[PDB]
Amino acid sequence: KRLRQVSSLVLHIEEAHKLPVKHFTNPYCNIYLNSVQVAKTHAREGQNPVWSEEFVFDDLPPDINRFEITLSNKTKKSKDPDILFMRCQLSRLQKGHATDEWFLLSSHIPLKGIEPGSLRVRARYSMEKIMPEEEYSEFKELILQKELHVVYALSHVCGQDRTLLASILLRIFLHEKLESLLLCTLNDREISMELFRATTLASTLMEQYMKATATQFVHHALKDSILKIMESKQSCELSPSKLEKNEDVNTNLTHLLNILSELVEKIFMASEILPPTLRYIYGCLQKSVQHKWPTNTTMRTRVVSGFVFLRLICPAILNPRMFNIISDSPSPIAARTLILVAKSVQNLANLVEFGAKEPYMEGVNPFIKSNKHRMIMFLDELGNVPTEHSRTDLSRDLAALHEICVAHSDELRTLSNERGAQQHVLKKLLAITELLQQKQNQYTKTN
Repeated sequence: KRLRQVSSLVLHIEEAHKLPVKHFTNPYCNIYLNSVQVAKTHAREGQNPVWSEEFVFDDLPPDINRFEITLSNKTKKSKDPDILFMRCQLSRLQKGHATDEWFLLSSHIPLKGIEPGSLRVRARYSMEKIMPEEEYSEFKELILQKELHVVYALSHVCGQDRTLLASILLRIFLHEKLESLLLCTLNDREISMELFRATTLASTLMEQYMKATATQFVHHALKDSILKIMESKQSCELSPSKLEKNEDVNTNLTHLLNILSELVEKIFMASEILPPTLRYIYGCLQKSVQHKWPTNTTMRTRVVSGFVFLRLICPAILNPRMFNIISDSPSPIAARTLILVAKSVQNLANLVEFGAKEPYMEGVNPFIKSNKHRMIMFLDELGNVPTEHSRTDLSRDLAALHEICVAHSDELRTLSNERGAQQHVLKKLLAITELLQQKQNQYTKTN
């Protein structure tokens, strides 16, 4: 077919400085593409507000030549007034480079000697050139190769592009139903050179994959339990320094044990909702750990609970707002009980009982001790699994990956000149990358 031309504008509204006090008490921003409003920020405090809000405008129509920002005042005395504004032509934005500048503000109204102030905006105006998908065929075949040599090299060359490369690679392997090959091989290599407590490519791939595949396991296991804790008024406090007097610490500990027992049972039963691919990846984690440490017979449960509980379940109990569990913030009593439940679930997932560092928590130890074997059995059965699939814009993501190859070509060249089994494929990757660039030039030359 023909070349795809995709325009995008990312805007970061950071803060404003010395807004006129005579007109601003709760300033907020209106964002326009040309003169058409497309978004707005929240209302912030005072004359020097800080927003730090990001806006992504993908697939810009070809007639967008600028973005404008208008600063209004959120008030109830009248309709919100349009006070100040700036404008920025897209022609001043270097394509692909993220700019960071303060803009002197203009006015919709006479200011009569009052200084307008400034507005700090970060802006990235990008242009993607995407060939038809068939042109990336050989490129795609080299990436989906079974030993992932190109994947290894791309992780080594991307220092700060950890999250972007992971996002693009994850969507590509998901599109090709090969997310198991990607995640299992990288997790196995990660265990082979040691765990997982470092922010590696394997950890952020598992984090992105689990945020996309385990959302309804978390809901089915935690929503009902946390809802009951949200409307509750019975305390679970055990620290004698935080106990308002006339409180029986034994009723509080009894209530905590009833909460933990019902929630732990709910987690064990909601396990059936986990998708089989994620469970298969958990079993591969267990096999890789068993290969490396056949003597650490406890490690096979440690490696799984670190993802299921330490990274997924326990932070969802602590911060249930960021997981679409509950929109309303917890009560101070509900927050305290949630923290106590999370600490207990964490220690149970680690197969350890509270110690002399938390002497007030020893009342949960009998519950933890009697459930440790249930937790071991729960995790071993988790990985006990030996079109409706999630797709993406394949050509777009392949084009984005090729751009990363082009920008890191010389460091990938250093990589191809090292001894190992990855040598030939990295040489092919370089040849394919230059060929794709030559052909992108041909599409651009013929309009």
